[PDB]
Amino acid sequence: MNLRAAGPGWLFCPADRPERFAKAAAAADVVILDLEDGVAEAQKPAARNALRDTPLDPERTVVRINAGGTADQARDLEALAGTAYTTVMLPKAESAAQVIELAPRDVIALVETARGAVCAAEIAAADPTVGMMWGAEDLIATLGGSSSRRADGAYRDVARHVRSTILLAASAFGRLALDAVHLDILDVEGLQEEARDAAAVGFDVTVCIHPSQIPVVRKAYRPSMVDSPVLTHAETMLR
Amino acid sequence: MNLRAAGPGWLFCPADRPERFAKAAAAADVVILDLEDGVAEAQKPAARNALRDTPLDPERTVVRINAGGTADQARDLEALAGTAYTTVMLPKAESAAQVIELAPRDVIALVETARGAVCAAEIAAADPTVGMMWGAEDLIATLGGSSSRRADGAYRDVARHVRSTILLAASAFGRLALDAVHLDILDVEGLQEEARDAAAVGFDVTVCIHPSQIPVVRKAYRPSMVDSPVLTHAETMLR
Amino acid sequence: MNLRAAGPGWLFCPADRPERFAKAAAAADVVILDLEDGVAEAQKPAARNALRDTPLDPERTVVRINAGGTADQARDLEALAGTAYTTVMLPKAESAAQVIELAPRDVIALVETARGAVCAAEIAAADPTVGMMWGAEDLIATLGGSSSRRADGAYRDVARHVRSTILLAASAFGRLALDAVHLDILDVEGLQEEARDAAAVGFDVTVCIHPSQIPVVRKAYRPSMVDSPVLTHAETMLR
Ligand SMILES: [Mg+2]
Ligand SMILES: [Mg+2]
Ligand SMILES: [Mg+2]
Repeated sequence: MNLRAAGPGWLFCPADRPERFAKAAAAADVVILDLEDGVAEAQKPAARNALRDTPLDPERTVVRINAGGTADQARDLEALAGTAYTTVMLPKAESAAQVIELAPRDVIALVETARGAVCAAEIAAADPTVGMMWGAEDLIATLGGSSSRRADGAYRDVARHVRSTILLAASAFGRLALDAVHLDILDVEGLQEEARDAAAVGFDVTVCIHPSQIPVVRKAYRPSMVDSPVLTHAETMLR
Repeated sequence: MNLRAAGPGWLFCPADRPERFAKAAAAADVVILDLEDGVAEAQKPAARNALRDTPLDPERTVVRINAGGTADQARDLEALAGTAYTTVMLPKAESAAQVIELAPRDVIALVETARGAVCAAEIAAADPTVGMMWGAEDLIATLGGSSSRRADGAYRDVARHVRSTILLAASAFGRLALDAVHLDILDVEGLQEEARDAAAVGFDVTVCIHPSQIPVVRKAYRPSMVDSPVLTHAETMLR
Repeated sequence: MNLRAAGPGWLFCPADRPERFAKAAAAADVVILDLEDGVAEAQKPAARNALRDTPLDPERTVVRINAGGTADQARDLEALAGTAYTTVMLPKAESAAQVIELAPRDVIALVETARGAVCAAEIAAADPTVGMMWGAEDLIATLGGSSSRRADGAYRDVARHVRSTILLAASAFGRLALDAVHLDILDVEGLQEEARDAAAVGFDVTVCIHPSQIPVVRKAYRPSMVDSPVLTHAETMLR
């Protein structure tokens, strides 16, 4: 896929909501049809049928499958066999081996556990990888913590650390870099601040969970002693 | 040991103060009997005798030995032979080899140097490791610096970086994660802030240097769009 | 070279300005004669001739060459053959191999790309390495970003992350640690804050781009429950 040619507004849509697929595609640059945490355990078989029955443009659609080693991932790959989709998102990505076993698909690795953070470079370097994303909430959950954000709304340090880790690992191997979802949908101010910062440090994408967030992300990724790299910054802004 | 079943308030007690061992055990969840920096060089032989003569519960007691390759560590392991203790804390932990040479003991690696930070994952993965701790002051000292904290009391960035490094490395290999001591004993407000943050990101323990800090830590580790990990956060709080 | 014995004020001087070499040497502790980004592409041959024609003290002078694999670096090493300089600075340093191929010269690796950050420990450990520096602007540029600093002037998180990475990697292998240039020359307050912090965490050097910054750096590297490392901090201050 030419995912880099699409804009920065990517949108999760649970795959057991086929009635919303067309609206998601209309709102977003890329749709992530979700078979993992956005779909209840009992609804995953229905989500797999909808995946086959209600196709979206495979050049602008990614499918988030279930974690490596799970029975659900096996059922997901069987369902995907009857689709035109070529790119999957791997949640709880924790090793190069988990990515490699998804070949010949293209893989966006979603790092959201301590093991994935420790192994981020190996995951990014794996041959099927085309992008890296991070997830603050599963990260904190699997660390045994209870909140990813400080009282003032900023991420706690370990989340900020993993965010930088994933940005560097993705960029070191020429992969797309995707920034974490902003869970507080009505907090447009906070999303605006995060997406502006993400654009400023070189993320390619901010992933959204609600279509109202897509215009905020698209606008944030547009701009408002000098050495050679500072001129590159100015040329990036013009672009 | 079932160190994870004990509470989060761990307390250093210098091993040349056997008159305080019982009070430390009464105040804390786990006692770290210290043969390293809490005991003056000339007092380490006396500390080793006290270690043998005044036993604490080996299921709730860790012994901090001296650094790898030192004559003091050799004397420590000889003294420990005449005790029931099974878990040691290794200061200036800098390689998997330093941990492995302490087998068959269980090892809590205290990372507090640049080399230890760079090798944190290898240290965490070593077979004897059961926990990781970090130390800001020895870290800054061995970097050649002069203070670990900013004017406003927050840790400087390299200390925050190592803290996250150790949390991730410990959690990636299922080890206990221990947060650094708060040296300003009377600064209860600052300890409260740090321990609340440590609990929120998934540290298991905040280590203390004064028994007055234990109630602050124990209280801080108790709690005051929703996806699956956010529900895990709420379940962790209830637990 | 005994670069560690020189003070902390290092100063870039473009090598096509030989009329300024003597003033740079008078102002700074160490001069970095620059064949890379400080010299326009068309002016690099003239800079190489000036490098040979206008010598500075090789015990207090480093030469920044061009990036590995470039034709310019090849021309730089040919020009350096007719000089007494023994230490080079490698920009966009990205692998141990790039450092090793500069043997038998001493190498200060300037890490300023995502790949260099991911490989910082391997770069620091390479046998020719004698120091590590980081560069925020090329880092942000090669990440595809557009600014290294927040609205309040602080570095964005990924720059802070790479700064700590380089400090730890340098110190883990006994290399000099050099902090990034402060591009806002007239912002003496901001330089003072950064250099004080750099000195406090154990950087050896803050690199400057204007001679007016050298006194600020030199002054900042002078100083204005207690365990063993806190006493080391106090002894470092007295020293
Ligand atoms: Mg998740
Ligand atoms: Mg220490
Ligand atoms: Mg540069």
